[PDB]
Amino acid sequence: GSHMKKVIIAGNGPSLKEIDYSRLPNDFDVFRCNQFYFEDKYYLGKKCKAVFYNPSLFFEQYYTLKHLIQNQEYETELIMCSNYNQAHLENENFVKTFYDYFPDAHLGYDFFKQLKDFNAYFKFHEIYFNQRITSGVYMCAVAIALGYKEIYLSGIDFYQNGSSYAFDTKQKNLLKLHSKNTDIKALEFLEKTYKIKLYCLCPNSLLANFIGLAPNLNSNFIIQEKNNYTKDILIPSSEAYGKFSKNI
Amino acid sequence: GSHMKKVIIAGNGPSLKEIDYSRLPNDFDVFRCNQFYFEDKYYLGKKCKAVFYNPSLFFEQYYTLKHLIQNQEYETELIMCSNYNQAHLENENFVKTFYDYFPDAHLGYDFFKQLKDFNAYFKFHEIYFNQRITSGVYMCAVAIALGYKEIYLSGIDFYQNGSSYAFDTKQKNLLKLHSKNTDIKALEFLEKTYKIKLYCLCPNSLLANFIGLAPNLNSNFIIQEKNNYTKDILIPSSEAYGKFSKNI
Amino acid sequence: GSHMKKVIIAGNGPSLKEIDYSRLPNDFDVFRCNQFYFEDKYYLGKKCKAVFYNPSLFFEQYYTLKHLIQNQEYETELIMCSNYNQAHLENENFVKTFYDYFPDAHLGYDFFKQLKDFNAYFKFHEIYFNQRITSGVYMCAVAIALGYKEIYLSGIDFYQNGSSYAFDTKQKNLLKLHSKNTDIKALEFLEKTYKIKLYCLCPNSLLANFIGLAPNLNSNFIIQEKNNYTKDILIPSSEAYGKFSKNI
Amino acid sequence: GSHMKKVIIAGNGPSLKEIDYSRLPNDFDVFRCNQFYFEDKYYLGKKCKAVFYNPSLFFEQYYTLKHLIQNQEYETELIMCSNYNQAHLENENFVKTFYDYFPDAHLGYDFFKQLKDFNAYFKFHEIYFNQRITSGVYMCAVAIALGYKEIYLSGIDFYQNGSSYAFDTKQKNLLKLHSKNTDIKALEFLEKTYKIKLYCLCPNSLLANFIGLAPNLNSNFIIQEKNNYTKDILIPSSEAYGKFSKNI
Ligand SMILES: Nc1ccn([C@@H]2O[C@H](COP(=O)(O)O)[C@@H](O)[C@H]2O)c(=O)n1
Ligand SMILES: Nc1ccn([C@@H]2O[C@H](COP(=O)(O)O)[C@@H](O)[C@H]2O)c(=O)n1
Ligand SMILES: Nc1ccn([C@@H]2O[C@H](COP(=O)(O)O)[C@@H](O)[C@H]2O)c(=O)n1
Ligand SMILES: Nc1ccn([C@@H]2O[C@H](COP(=O)(O)O)[C@@H](O)[C@H]2O)c(=O)n1
Repeated sequence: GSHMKKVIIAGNGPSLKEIDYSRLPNDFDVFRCNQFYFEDKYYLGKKCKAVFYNPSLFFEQYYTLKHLIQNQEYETELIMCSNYNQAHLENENFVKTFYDYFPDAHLGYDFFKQLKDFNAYFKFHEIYFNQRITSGVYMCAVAIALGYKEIYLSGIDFYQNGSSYAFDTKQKNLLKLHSKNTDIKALEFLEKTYKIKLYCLCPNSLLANFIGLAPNLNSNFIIQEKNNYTKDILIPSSEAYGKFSKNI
Repeated sequence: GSHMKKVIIAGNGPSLKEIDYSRLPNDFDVFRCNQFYFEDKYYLGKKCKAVFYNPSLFFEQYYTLKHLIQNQEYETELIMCSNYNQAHLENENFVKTFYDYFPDAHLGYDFFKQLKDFNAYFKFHEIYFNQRITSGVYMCAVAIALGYKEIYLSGIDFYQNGSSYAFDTKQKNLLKLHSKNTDIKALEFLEKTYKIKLYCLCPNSLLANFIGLAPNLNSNFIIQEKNNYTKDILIPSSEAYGKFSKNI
Repeated sequence: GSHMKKVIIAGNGPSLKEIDYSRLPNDFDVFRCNQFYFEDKYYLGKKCKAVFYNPSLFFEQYYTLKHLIQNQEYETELIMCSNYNQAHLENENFVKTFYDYFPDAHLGYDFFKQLKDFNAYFKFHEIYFNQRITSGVYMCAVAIALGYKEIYLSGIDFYQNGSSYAFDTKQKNLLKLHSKNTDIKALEFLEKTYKIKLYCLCPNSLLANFIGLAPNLNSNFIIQEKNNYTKDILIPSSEAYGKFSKNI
Repeated sequence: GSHMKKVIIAGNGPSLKEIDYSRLPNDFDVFRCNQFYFEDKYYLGKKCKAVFYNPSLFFEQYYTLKHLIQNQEYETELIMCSNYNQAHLENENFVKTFYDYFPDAHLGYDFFKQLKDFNAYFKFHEIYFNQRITSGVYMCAVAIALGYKEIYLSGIDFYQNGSSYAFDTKQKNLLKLHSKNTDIKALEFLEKTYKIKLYCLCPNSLLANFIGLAPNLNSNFIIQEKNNYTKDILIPSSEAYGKFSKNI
């Protein structure tokens, strides 16, 4: 973790490409999720403090991350599975044996559950109203559970249709295998309940209509272009799948 | 919890409406259970320290409590499920995943089990003689496990038939989905075993024939009337039920 | 428990009636097992520090003990189930939910397992050679795990046939529902491994041929006769059995 | 364990018979595995700090070890099962009840899992690439988890075919019931990650081409010949198997 430190939570919405870099803090940790590596440029750098993946694609994402790391495209300290310990959302065996199949990773819920009131908030809305927070918000909850007090948001656009993501997701392998109000109310609850501060790094995003923009500390960050980079998720061998079958 | 503090345990018997308010302590926490919100007046106020619900109706009660809270009809700090960890009394999956479905609530048994001798007392009578204590007594056991030493009882009438409850329970949704000696001996065991004091707030009740009445400290409590209040339990969506199905 | 204190472990062999009372320590705790209450006299008094029962009859024994206690025939501080956590010896569900059905009792194995080497000794002989220690020895292992250093043995005769027990076991309800060397080697292992001392209180028993007799401290113990005492195990209601069915 | 102390990890490759005894440290603990007792001479002495056995043959190996100990052929302090907590590699029931069937033994994984990064390294290669480390490397990981900092390797030849083992394995009972690069990279990872030192005791082995030879401290070790020794694994009774059946 990194209590006291600043963290940038990045969703993969089109606003990820519209970061106002003059509002970027001088120092920060970076939380990325799902298909972040699909980005055509290092919008937030090669170093991540943590990467999050849904349980449904964790097996393949973990495999892909190791390739990303080995190829020196990205680095990360923590690897998180964004689970909730809910029968209708995750394979039960997957969760129970998680640390034995992915020893250097964590069950996101182990941190998420430390925020008892938000866990209740999420569970009540998901279970009774079919209202679920997105990965962007999940990461904010984990960031808070880890000790962060200043969270800078980017790439959270609430699926505006105009543009689905900050990159082309029409990838062969990936293809083979929520609302604005739900997320906003959740972030509000998080800010007011645990007394942390949320900042927005993208002035053109819808998020900017609800949370204040980060100050203009102005940093000299450099955005590096990517070349011959990995832009599709990798598929493990049939043998591998056979070994992980029990965890579906 | 609230060790040292005073607590009023309220059953929903007809004596709930016959509280001798001059015997009400100047300060206290309030424990309510099941259909308490059906009351036509705030006999013990809007603020509860804890509310208890049987496992069989917890799914719907939790849903209803959130509505009660959102509508500002009641407030509570703790939400308790009055379970016993008994196969013939509760769905096993319900208990095992309880904290993951209701994060801000507690399994009453986690406190009840701290009183090893009373747990034994209850288990022996329930299992071998089919003699079960009511919710009123269960709450007394939890109150003691939480540190309370002075317990004031109300709404405990041992089902006198003359009047079943302190309100009309002939509610549409509710309809859709023990003995005097058993409770009295249990309360006696509780008082003599953990050295706490039990007081009765209703002089016209049968309970008053067994436990002493609370002193006449005389307080200036105000009983507020209710209007357009929630007086029936709410039923969650079929979608919600589908998600909670495994916990029956 | 009672570390430093002296304990008398009583099997139910015929030597229970041939205790040399002049060798009885001035002060002691008493461990009894199974059908001890069948005795026609209080050979070791009415007060027991602990009573042990096999898992196969625990449901009925617990029921019977409560009757013995209520009727003031015996008193006990601890109630132990002599289990081993072995699939072929005990119902698995029985062990897993034990503390929820019998809150004031203990799983003997929770103490037995603290003696890692003896647990290994027992397991190896039971599993691979079908050589099992009797309840008398099991109790010695639990006594040691509890802190006792001086153990006095009685009623351990290794089933000499001449007389099976110190009382008539031809009881209606009971009827309805190992070797010398195995026990002796186990006691030797216990004495030499945990550095405790074993004494024999019955000079006419076979046990006296292997372990030294307790010194003649000479006490003024009084053996009280029993009258209209409980001399058969009690059978719980069909309703009770229905509730405990899952634990067979 | 034995932090600070030196340990000799012995595989059973043909190099076990080609130890350069002048490079043997003056004092050390010894880790042996599987069919080590098949050796025709005490190449590393009769005293072992620990012996390791795969879960598939643990039932029979444990039985055999007890015979080896009883017959005074070997002595050991620890008995380890080299497991990984992987469904496709071990019987799940075997692992869950392990400490109840073999109280004086340990699940190797309980120590192996303390090295989170190596556990991840092993799991990733095994699961996704079908690349598994041998027992020799597993023991190195356990040695490190136990506090050892200087590890001397012997009997690790990476199955050169020329000679499969340092002894004849064509044994009746045994018969009835990986790569160089995988092991070497794993040992490298271990050395560089936990900052320990690896030494090779066999100059003629392939291992000597990758890790440095131990210094010539020169000791006066004596290699004792064996006579009428146990050279085949023992088979437990059908009764025993019947009791351990659930753990396959
Ligand atoms: N148009 C978009 C697309 C992504 N996002 C967010 O970015 C995350 C993107 O990854 P996913 O769409 O794979 O979940 C979402 O969890 C959410 O927080 C957004 O807010 N608006
Ligand atoms: N007539 C009545 C009705 C309720 N009660 C008590 O009030 C509680 C009421 O809720 P229930 O009847 O829903 O359990 C009981 O658990 C018991 O303690 C009573 O003692 N006499
Ligand atoms: N003849 C007898 C009978 C009982 N005993 C012992 O007394 C205990 C008696 O209870 P059970 O026969 O019910 O097990 C045995 O576990 C054993 O220690 C004995 O050693 N010789
Ligand atoms: N030829 C051989 C044979 C054994 N070995 C090693 O010795 C161990 C031997 O026991 P197993 O072949 O039974 O596993 C292997 O786990 C491995 O570390 C080796 O490296 N080369």
